[PDB]
Amino acid sequence: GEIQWVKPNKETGRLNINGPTRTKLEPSVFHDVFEGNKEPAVLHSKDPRLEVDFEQALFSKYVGNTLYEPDEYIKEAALHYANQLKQLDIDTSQMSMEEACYGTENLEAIDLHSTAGYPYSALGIKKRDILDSTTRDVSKMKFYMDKYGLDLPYSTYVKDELRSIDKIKKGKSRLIEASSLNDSVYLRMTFGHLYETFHANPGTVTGSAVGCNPDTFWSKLPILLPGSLFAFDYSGYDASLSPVWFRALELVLREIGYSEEAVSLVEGINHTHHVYRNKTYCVLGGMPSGMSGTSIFNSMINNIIIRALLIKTFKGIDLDELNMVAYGDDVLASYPFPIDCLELARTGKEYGLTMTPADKSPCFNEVNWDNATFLKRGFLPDEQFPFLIHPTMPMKEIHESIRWTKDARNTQDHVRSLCLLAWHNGKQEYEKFVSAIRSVPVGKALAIPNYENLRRNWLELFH
RNA sequence: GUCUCUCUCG
RNA sequence: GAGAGAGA
Ligand SMILES: [Zn+2]
Repeated sequence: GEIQWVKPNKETGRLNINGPTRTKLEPSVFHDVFEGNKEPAVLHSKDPRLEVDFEQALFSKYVGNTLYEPDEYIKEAALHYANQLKQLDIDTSQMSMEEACYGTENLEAIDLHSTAGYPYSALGIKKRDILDSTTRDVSKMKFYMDKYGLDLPYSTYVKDELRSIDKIKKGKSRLIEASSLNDSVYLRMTFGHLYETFHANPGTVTGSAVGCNPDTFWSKLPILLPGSLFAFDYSGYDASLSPVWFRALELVLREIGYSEEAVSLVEGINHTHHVYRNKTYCVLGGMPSGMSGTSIFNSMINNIIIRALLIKTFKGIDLDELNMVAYGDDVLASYPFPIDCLELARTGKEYGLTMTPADKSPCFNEVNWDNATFLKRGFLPDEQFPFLIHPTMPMKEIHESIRWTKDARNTQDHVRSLCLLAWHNGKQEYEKFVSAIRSVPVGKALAIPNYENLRRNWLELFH
């Protein structure tokens, strides 16, 4: 992805889009019970902790574009992935506006608390003024679709969240690039049925884990990914995507039967305009972060990428023996023989992709079930039923979370949520966690899940 | 102040 | 109907 131009909003006529510049994050009553280094992300150019120019740090993720047109490898990769999707029998017909707004069994209703985006946000119109759960009204939505149309700019907000000290000094805050309600509705009508298929079928046929619940999904993954594992990290995946990957996605959507009218929406993703503060800017390439379908299309593009990388770097790859699941840029894959990701990464750099080792070291070391991570969780067989796999979240991450709060009124829910993640690390580590929580007065006031009930609730998910 | 999952409360 | 947490 590459910024093509930046203009004042005076010159483009776009409304200003401003988000909060003060963090809601404050130290919690556990701030000194646990160790951690993270602090709230920089939200303002005048943050005293910055050691670089903030806005330049924010937009450095757009590293440029390399390829624009699919080569032979990307074409074969796209066709192989699309052929695989055919068995799912995706409904390529347009989803009704009423389903698209108010939801189906496998597609959540449009959230009425998340932004309506441009221009409704700037004008002061919330979604509750357009959409109504009770009435399932689509009349006003049709009106506003006609009034403001489509290809509206993406509203850019900085995300208020914890970050490591290094990312605070270098201003590497993360951006939400929120699509207008009109484009969301339009994308959900065009692809809502494919979204349903993906949400209902996380696994190695979609090649996607969007919609999975890790508590149950983890036990399927060693069976879905037989053989030798491979995985790696991307640096700035979404923003590094060149236009070739959107051309490749068009190839996939066409081959599984989408109308040219539907396929034509992809160029509106490849080429997007954004408003941040009082400026408009054009981005060519790059996936917007707050678009309807960001995770799914990121995941689909990843399926094309891994296939293309394999057949370009190695001779004799049989793609039918590849198994992979992606959640956006996060990937876990397997193949009958070990795959050298040092070579995959070399090829990836030609495509404009920066790929680093999974274990965060400088060397591409072996990935196996004892060290693999997906969605930030490891894989730990249950000691009693070894076919049941615990998703393990490192206590370090849980420790970072519990030391801060955006509203100490919600301390109980926050601590409970963390306990539901923590117990998978085992009884000893969990009770150590609970003991520390209970070492301060507020901790003695909280209802904390008992390990045995947690484990028994989990086992019952498998019936 | 994006989506997915999970939990909690009327 | 409202709130939170984590992940991407
Ligand atoms: Zn443009």
